Amino acid sequence: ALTNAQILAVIDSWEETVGQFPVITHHVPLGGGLQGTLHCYEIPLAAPYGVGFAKNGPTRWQYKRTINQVVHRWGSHTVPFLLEPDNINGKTCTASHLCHNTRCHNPLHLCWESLDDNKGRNWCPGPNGGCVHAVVCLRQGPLYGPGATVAGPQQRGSHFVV
Amino acid sequence: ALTNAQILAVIDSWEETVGQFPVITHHVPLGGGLQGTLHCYEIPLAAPYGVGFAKNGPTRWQYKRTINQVVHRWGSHTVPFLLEPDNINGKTCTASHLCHNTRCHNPLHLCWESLDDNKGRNWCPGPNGGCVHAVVCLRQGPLYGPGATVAGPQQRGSHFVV
DNA sequence: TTGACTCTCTTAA
DNA sequence: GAGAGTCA
DNA sequence: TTGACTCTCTTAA
DNA sequence: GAGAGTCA
Ligand SMILES: [Mn+2]
Ligand SMILES: [Mn+2]
Ligand SMILES: [Zn+2]
Ligand SMILES: [Zn+2]
Ligand SMILES: [Zn+2]
Ligand SMILES: [Zn+2]
Repeated sequence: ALTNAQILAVIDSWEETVGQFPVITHHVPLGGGLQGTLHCYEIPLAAPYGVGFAKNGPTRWQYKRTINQVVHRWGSHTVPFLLEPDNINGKTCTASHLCHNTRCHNPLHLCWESLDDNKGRNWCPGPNGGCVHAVVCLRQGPLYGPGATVAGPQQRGSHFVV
Repeated sequence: ALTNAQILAVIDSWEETVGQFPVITHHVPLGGGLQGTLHCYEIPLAAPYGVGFAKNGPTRWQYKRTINQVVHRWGSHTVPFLLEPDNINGKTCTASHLCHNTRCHNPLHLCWESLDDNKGRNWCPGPNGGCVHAVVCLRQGPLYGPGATVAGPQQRGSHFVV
């Protein structure tokens, strides 16, 4: 199996390639009526994507390296976390975009957490709006807000109490 | 069935049957260090469930009625909303548990909203902790909190900025 | 060894 | 969070 | 007509 | 949010 040195070499090659991705400046809500700036390193929309990268789904990619004649492959956003525990509280760790921009591979925009923690960031009020995530959000979640509920709780008769 | 009268009759028979489900009291976090009380009307764990009800999944049920000699069937939590639009902004409307208790069929604990709005209530701080849902939450979402993130944003080299 | 495609799977609403 | 079919 | 089961599907992380 | 196969 791959040694610590070899894993570090994979992480270094990945950072070197992703660093050359187009860097896109995005203005984003931080919460509390404030605006901030994130710099996303975005994988191209179509091939070629960069050395070692290939698209396996509409917004899914993989990173591949061949070491000592053995092909190794990882989810494209998982590479920064190859030296980290891969589960916690009995839940699989997932790459989680703090910038909510799937094409971005900036490791400063990623964290490594359960799928539930990951999803929940979609509704976070943001780092200036009351975020309580221990690994703080970089921005207000895209789905934060009052929502668009069509109908609320209601009854026709008198069979129920809240 | 097609007629408003037939729909109201479906809603009324559904409410009468559900009104006979056992009422279970649940004490719940509201946010802000406060606690409240909900009264859930819980479908039985095993057959028989009640007139018109049958289980199609571990925590999925359907309500069925014969109208004009034809069988009509609905997801068991959708019946209160049969007179409401079934989509919003091009997204399917879903029955959404404000009590986060799938067996509960209390319509005073249900709303009708997109799957995204529905999911997002899992992380809401709650009605006394800052909920901004226009149709207000009845409790703090069960997944609200700091999370259990294993690793935060990081880079080995100097190629990235936030 | 490498790129560019292909397929199906996980989770919890 | 859903829809629909098989049996009795 | 009603009940009690079976199966697969949707969505967006 | 994932893993793995095929072909050249
Ligand atoms: Mn995410
Ligand atoms: Mn829900
Ligand atoms: Zn980014
Ligand atoms: Zn947050
Ligand atoms: Zn309830
Ligand atoms: Zn809320």
